[PDB]
Amino acid sequence: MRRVVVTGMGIVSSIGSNTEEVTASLREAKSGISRAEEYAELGFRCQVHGAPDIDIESLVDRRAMRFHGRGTAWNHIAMDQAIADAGLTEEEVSNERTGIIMGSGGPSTRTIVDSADITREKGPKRVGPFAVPKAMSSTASATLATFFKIKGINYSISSACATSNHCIGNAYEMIQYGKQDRMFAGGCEDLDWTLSVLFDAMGAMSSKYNDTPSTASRAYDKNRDGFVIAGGAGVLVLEDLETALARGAKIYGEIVGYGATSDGYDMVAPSGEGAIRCMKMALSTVTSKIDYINPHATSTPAGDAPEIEAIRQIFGAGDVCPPIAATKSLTGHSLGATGVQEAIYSLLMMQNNFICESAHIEELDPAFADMPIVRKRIDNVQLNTVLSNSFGFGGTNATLVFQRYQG
Amino acid sequence: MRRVVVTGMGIVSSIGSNTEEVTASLREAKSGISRAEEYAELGFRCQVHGAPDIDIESLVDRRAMRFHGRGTAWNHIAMDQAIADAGLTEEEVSNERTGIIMGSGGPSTRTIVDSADITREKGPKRVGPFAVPKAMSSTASATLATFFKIKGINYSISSACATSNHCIGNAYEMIQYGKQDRMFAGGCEDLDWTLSVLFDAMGAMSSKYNDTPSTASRAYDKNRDGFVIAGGAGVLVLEDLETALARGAKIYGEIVGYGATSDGYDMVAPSGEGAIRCMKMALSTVTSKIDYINPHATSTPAGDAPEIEAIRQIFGAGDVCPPIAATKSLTGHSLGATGVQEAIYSLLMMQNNFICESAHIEELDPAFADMPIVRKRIDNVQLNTVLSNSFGFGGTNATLVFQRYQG
Ligand SMILES: C=C1C[C@@]23C=CC(=O)[C@@](C)(CCC(=O)Nc4c(O)ccc(C(=O)O)c4O)[C@@H]2C[C@@H]1CC3
Ligand SMILES: C=C1C[C@@]23C=CC(=O)[C@@](C)(CCC(=O)Nc4c(O)ccc(C(=O)O)c4O)[C@@H]2C[C@@H]1CC3
Repeated sequence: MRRVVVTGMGIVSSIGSNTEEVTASLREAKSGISRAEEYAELGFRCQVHGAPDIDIESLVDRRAMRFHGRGTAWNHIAMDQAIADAGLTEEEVSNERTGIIMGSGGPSTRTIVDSADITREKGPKRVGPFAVPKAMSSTASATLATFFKIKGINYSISSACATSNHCIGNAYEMIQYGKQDRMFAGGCEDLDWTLSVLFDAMGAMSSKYNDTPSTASRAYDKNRDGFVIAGGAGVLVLEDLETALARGAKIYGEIVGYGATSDGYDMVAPSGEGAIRCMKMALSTVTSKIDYINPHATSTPAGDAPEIEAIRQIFGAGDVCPPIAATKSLTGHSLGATGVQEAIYSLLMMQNNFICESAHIEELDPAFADMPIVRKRIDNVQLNTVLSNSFGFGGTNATLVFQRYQG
Repeated sequence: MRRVVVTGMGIVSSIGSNTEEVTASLREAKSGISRAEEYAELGFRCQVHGAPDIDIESLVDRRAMRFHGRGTAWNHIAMDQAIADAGLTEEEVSNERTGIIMGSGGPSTRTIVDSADITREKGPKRVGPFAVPKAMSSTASATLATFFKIKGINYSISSACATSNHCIGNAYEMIQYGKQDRMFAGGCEDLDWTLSVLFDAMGAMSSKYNDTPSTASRAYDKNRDGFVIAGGAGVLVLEDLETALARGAKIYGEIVGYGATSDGYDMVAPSGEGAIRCMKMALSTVTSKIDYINPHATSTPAGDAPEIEAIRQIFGAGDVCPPIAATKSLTGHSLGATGVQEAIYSLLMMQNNFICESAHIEELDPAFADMPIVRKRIDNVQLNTVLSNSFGFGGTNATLVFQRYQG
């Protein structure tokens, strides 16, 4: 099986509109979370969100936008960034050996709702002719494959909050097994009340911190009370090692493990044992110690702990365990986009020799007092191997491991 | 790479609620298409649909239904059928070597719309706590993985109308490459005005035959005027050959090829050349002649022809070309569910030694007069190898080839 490397990255995030802005936010623990006044207007309990700040119309032209939801438009931007970063020619983007696996947690729920509303108010014709590619679950792959003239693999993986981790893993497999030489992988999510309300109604999102929105997302804090929802996108360019070397690619890291498992337990809560099996599977092909763990940790009361226990079972406790820092405390939870964004955060930390603070821990939950959760940024650290988990409703688990390429 | 066989099938279709009913419909060319009065009430142009007739509440209990949309409930039924057909024990369903890749074209659009409506009418809390797993794009895998206690792979592929063909293909790859020994693969789609209107607004669905609904879907007819939308589900049980043999499995067929490509051309129309490359890729590993082609052919004016041209380029014309019969003329177009349902139709035709009529051709489009489109059921035919295409918006292509297992 061939080796697979990351040669370009692109990102639209609550903590920055490119990798430079994101790096600065991670380094300085600058929260991306703000008050969502619209949610207050609609009567939500949770009134906080992690919103990108980026001018779409300046970066994607009107004709491309014809078939984009906001999430996939952010994905388009991230794709442009990743192609530029990688330095690809048009020929390298558009060829039979180059594909795309790009997903989202949901489609454009706003398109679905607006279409239903206008059907009832003004008639079906007034839905307009461009709604299907926004409303279908493949929207992220469909739009980008068409606009970037992708000729190889073209589909989306959907796995709720694991989505873009699986997208990367399956793209990794496609290259390992020789079917493709280059893949664009990642995903996106719109940020919209029509999705967010589904989580508010289940009591899944933070509401105790509405008066201090910036600190509402606080994985591992004793008084965490739900995740904070976010939108955005991320893209990695993946290539087989020989293809990358031959064209003088920048190598951000090598993908060296991937796990994917299923809990078979509860629809909306994790079992823990599925995560253990997932991490073991990702680690089974890894031959160095892990220097940093980017957990799934979303700041829910019932979510953060089973993952820590799974980590304990694999890695042990205290100094022997790798440092753990939950980036969702800064970024919120971008659902479909979170796996790829966390891969990018981890690869940027590797590049810049620091591990970010696990932010907004005002009082550590004592159940985690034995674990090396990062309370202050760690500088001048040589990260060679990093692990990132993502999990999703329906008991779906994905883990990726990336390594500094040294030959 | 290991060999992979189909050992069980399940289906909920506009042309039957199990494989027996479906076989009878195919044999007798009994249309599943009816008037959709609701679409007339809402002011649609198209007023026809392909609706399942099955009593969900009698087949899936209330607690399972908590997290099901209608599409995934139909998928649950099909899963139960496939497990029964395969004769699997509980242990064979729930184990680390057994996974699920199950998808839909969209999530429950009805859940999304109802939730938005009730938020605005009665408040966010009244959305209730069970909406996320219905509204997320992974709904088909999430629900079934949780209820059937799946422990291995768990995710959805989404690729619009190619969805369940890719789901089968990727499951096939997982087994070929040794990662899993058994997979449940397929998909589903709800049938609901909140999805169907998106296609009516683009003028994609048949409207000239509203007064004769049963014949509205008519692939290859000169006067075809759009597809006819449908809902339902299908599931295949896939196993590595040694696993199947060792337990005395029924073998419906062997998966012997899979292609997946991308047009990189137009959002909502096919290029043709992508389909050629897709079929060549599926055929590259096939060492017998094709005895039957189940086309994607949806009865659109601009869709049916580029596929026929691609078939011409690969297979030639007239007697040398394999017989072609478009099952969508009977079934309509179940979007996410159509790939797996067409695999099941093809495997049932193989089992029963007939090729169904390509229905509702009252006047053959002269552009296809050189092609062996089946005008009357062919009996007493030995099908050993069959090919099925599915394509989707966003230029996404998937082809599968199945073969009678003879050692
Ligand atoms: C049945 C319950 C109990 C309840 C109690 C405490 C909780 O923490 C939540 C809110 C979320 C559990 C969880 O982390 N799921 C969970 C999960 O398995 C996988 C992923 C995520 C994610 O956010 O990415 C996730 O969130 C659950 C969900 C629902 C309502 C309250
Ligand atoms: C820009 C146009 C021209 C127009 C003219 C004639 C047509 O036939 C349709 C309606 C559909 C083309 C098509 O088959 N797409 C198409 C496709 O590429 C892939 C899959 C399917 C499918 O149904 O599964 C499909 O339907 C197109 C779509 C849109 C409006 C009218």
